[PDB]
Amino acid sequence: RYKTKLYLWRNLGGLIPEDMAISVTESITADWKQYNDMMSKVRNETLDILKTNKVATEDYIGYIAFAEELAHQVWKNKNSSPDPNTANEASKTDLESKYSDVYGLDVTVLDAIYNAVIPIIMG
Ligand SMILES: CCCCCCCCO[C@@H]1O[C@H](CO)[C@@H](O)[C@H](O)[C@H]1O
Repeated sequence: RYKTKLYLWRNLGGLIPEDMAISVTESITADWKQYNDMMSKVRNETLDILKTNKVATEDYIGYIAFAEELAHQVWKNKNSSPDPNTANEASKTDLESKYSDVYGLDVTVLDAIYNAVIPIIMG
């Protein structure tokens, strides 16, 4: 008899501790800041490479787009891959083919970008 109401204790809803909730939002904050810092590094280092190589301004979108697609594939390798290092070199090959074949981009300039983007995403 007294047992009937005791079941209601099991699944009863209640308040969420503020400190635990703040922990959730602080990790999200950390997420977009780390994202932005990584993005600014990749962008700024690519820009330096392009300046150094006296790349035409019409080709900036091509090289920037390359650096970004490479950085994204490298992030995926770091996470999903049991051997990120092997998949990175394969991503390099894949994207360098794509961007020189389709967009006429210079592979020695793409190699420079690669060497900048890798430590940014891996470290
Ligand atoms: C391990 C998680 C179990 C903790 C459940 C109790 C948390 C709810 O507890 C309540 O949280 C409110 C918001 O912080 C405060 O206003 C109350 O003083 C606090 O007792």
